[PDB]
Formats: sequence, C-alpha cells, structure tokens
Amino acid sequence: ITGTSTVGVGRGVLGDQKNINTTYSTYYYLQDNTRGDGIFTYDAKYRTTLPGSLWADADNQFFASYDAPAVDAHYYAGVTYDYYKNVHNRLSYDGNNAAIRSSVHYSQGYNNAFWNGSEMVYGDGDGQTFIPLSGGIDVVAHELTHAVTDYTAGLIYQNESGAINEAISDIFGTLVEFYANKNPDWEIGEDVYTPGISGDSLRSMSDPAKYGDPDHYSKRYTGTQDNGGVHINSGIINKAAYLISQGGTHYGVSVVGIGRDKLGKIFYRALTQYLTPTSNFSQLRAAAVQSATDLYGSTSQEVASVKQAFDAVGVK
Ligand SMILES: [Ca+2]
Ligand SMILES: [Ca+2]
Ligand SMILES: [Ca+2]
Ligand SMILES: [Ca+2]
Ligand SMILES: [Cl-]
Ligand SMILES: [Cl-]
Ligand SMILES: [Cl-]
Ligand SMILES: [Cl-]
Ligand SMILES: [Cl-]
Ligand SMILES: [Cl-]
Ligand SMILES: [Cl-]
Ligand SMILES: [Cl-]
Ligand code: NA
Ligand SMILES: [Zn+2]
Ligand SMILES: [Zn+2]
Repeated sequence: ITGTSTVGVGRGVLGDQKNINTTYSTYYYLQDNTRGDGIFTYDAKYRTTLPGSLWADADNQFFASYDAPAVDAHYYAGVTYDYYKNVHNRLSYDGNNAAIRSSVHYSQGYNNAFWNGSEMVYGDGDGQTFIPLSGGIDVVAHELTHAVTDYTAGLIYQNESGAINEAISDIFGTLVEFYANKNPDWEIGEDVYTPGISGDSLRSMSDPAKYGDPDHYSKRYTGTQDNGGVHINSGIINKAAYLISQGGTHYGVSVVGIGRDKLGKIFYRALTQYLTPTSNFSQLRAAAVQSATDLYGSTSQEVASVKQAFDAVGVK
C-alpha cells in the first residue's frame, strides 16, 4: 500500500521486544519499505487461502499474543534480508530485491512452515510439538534459503541432492541466527519445538547422532521415506560444516576450524557458482574445495580444513 514509513514496536513469539518497520495509511500495516521491493506480512486468519490480508494494526504496537507470530515473521525476514545483503551482497532471495511476503496464522494447529515458491507460510503449531514457527529465526532463514537455492543451484529435493539442499538451509539458517546474535547455536528449531521440553530441537549440526541422524557417509539412509532421507542425510553435511567452522576430532580425524564467516563464504560460493541440480555429496566436497581455492588459494589452511572436514564425515 501507499503510505508513510513508520517504526512500530512489539513482542515476538519468545516474549522479546523488537522494533518493526511499518507503513501508515489509517492503519499501521506490516509493510517494511526499507528493504528491496518491500517485506510484507499477512494474516491468513486460520484459513488456508494465501496470502490473506496485509496485516493491519490500529496503533503500531504489537504486544498481543495474536500479534507475536506476525512480529517475528516480519522481523526475521528483515534480518535474513540484512544477512544476505550485508554478508553476501545478495539482494533478497532472488538477488534482484524481490518482495518478501509471509503469511502467519495459516490453517489451524499446523506444525510446519514452508517457502511455496512465491512466499513464506507459517503454521501456529499445535502448542505441543510446536509453538508458532515464525518464532524460530533459524526456521525463517532455513525456509528463505530454499528460495535462494531454487534461484541458484536448483538442487533437486530427493536423495543426496536433496540432503545437500536441506543442509544448505540448515547452514544459512544457523548463520543468520548467529548474525542476529541473540541466542545462536548449531541446533535447528530449538526456539519453537516442544515448549514443554528444555534443551531439545529438530536436529543437531554439531552432533547429528544426538537425534538419530547420520554423522558419517557410511551411515547414510537409503530408504524411500522423507524423499530419500533429505532431513536425515543432511546430518552428514551439517556435521562437515560444523567441523569446518568450529573444528573437532570426528571419528579420529582432526579438523582445524576456520570460523563461521569463512564457512559462509565457502558454501555461498559453492552454492551460487558450482553446484548443479543433481550434485551429490562427493560433488559438494569438490565444489567447496574449488570455492575455498578461489577465495583463499590452493595451499591455504581454509582449503586444507574443507578437505579434513569431508574426510572426517567419509565423503571422498
Ligand atoms: Ca496494536
Ligand atoms: Ca538458537
Ligand atoms: Ca538454532
Ligand atoms: Ca523444546
Ligand atoms: Cl521474541
Ligand atoms: Cl490485503
Ligand atoms: Cl493478548
Ligand atoms: Cl524443509
Ligand atoms: Cl560427533
Ligand atoms: Cl566423534
Ligand atoms: Cl566431533
Ligand atoms: Cl579434495
Ligand atoms: Na531425528
Ligand atoms: Zn528444508
Ligand atoms: Zn564427532
């Protein structure tokens, strides 16, 4: 809508206060004009019709419980936008400042969130398995990273390609979480999963085995569930990324850590320059080695650590 750019204030799903960019035209709308072609957040009002209504609020204060998922989908879309722009010089998910649209209060008791090709969609969860999913910055960034992948490598969502696709979203979801700098970690969905249970999450990048996921290629899942194990086999690449950043000795293979920023550069370059729709794990290792080579030189520590990390997870 046309109107005045304004800054409201509210509380997200976890109860923290944050400022949000709005547009004033009789009501204050969740429309942030400061980022690319705009960030727009909509109320689906418990229906499944999309996108719903551009979110309108009378007074520019967003402290009601009903407001919290909207606050976070809007705010974390902005953080994700800032991450890709400031850290990778990428303007929105398509590199051309495409508007970011998100709908919250999608359906009822819906325990999921997804990028549908044109927008983000967030369930409220059922209150037991999940609370509203936009409350997890890593979830928001994980899903928007699928759009980045769709606009770059186009990794196919099945088997090893699909597990790379998932791991890319977990890696950049986590890097966004660290960029936001509030309560980062190397777990996925910890903020919104199982409100009754402290210290769990959907999966762990530092220790995939904590939740039954493989941490080595010899333990790869080869069944047909989950599109050939895309959220299961992602543990193998997630652990490799964790080793590259933080180091460790995994199955007796020592990896010298090079930090989060360099992990980010290496994988972003691999994703945008070298991966193709059918890249398998071995081809990912080759792309990451080539990317670290381009960035740091063939004799660098960074190249050696990428090699160690893939060796440690059994990806030749
Ligand atoms: Ca209000
Ligand atoms: Ca966290
Ligand atoms: Ca996390
Ligand atoms: Ca929990
Ligand atoms: Cl919050
Ligand atoms: Cl509307
Ligand atoms: Cl309330
Ligand atoms: Cl997913
Ligand atoms: Cl481990
Ligand atoms: Cl180990
Ligand atoms: Cl380890
Ligand atoms: Cl190699
Ligand atoms: Na699991
Ligand atoms: Zn995903
Ligand atoms: Zn280990």
